[PDB]
Amino acid sequence: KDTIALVVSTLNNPFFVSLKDGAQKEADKLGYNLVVLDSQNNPAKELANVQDLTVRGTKILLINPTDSDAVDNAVKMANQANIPVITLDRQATKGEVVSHIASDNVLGGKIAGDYIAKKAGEGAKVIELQGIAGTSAARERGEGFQQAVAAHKFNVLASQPADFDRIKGLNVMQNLLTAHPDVQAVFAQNDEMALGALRALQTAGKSDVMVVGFDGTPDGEKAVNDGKLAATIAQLPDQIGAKGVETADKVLKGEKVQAKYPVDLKLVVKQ
Ligand SMILES: O[C@@H]1[C@H](O)[C@H](O)CO[C@H]1O
Repeated sequence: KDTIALVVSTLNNPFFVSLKDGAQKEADKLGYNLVVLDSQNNPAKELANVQDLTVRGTKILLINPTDSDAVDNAVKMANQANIPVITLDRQATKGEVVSHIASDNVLGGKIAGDYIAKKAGEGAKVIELQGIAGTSAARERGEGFQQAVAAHKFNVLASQPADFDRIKGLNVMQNLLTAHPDVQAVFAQNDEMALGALRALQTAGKSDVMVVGFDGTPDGEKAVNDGKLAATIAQLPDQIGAKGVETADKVLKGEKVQAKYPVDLKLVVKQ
């Protein structure tokens, strides 16, 4: 059994657990051995993970960068060891990558901003909780969101990173609420931060604020159905992991693949 390795940015996020299960289920199906390594949002740890795999008989490296610019060293190391690299969910700015599989994050941010304008109205006062700064996902969602801003003349009271983390998303929202109690809507770049923000508005008695997340995880989807979360942009993590293993199979077979494989997004609301 050829071994395929999956280096995921973190496992302390439901989105990445689903991504891992999708890859795992497809690996079982195609008869591969899947090794899963966790970088814990640490580029130094990612590098150590990749260096350890290049001598384990790893045939293909599926990688979710902790940082789109910093991952280039790990990619170049996989290149040196003649191990083809496929990026999942986030890009590698440089380094030789056979294929990239991800959602259209620029579209995702605009759609998020457009839904806010539809509910909170044009010229609405918003706060944006951003993801991990150096990743392509956060960067692109912000750009897409900046398009809805200009178009809907939104007044952005504040925009700040909460690192795709639920607890950080809670503390950052907590701190911003004290300074900006007039907030009407919040765009949270993932469901974890969106759920943290919700808890902050809860602790503050500020139930009037409209929160839009991203991912459509089990928790994110439930909060929308319970009426707490206004909407989330559903991604298909399991299919990104599966498509990644599927593509790793073709490369090993000698079949050429596309340099990019998009995955569908879907606005999620109650009913
Ligand atoms: O797309 C992924 C998911 O949104 C995850 O929740 C955080 O990292 C992003 O890159």
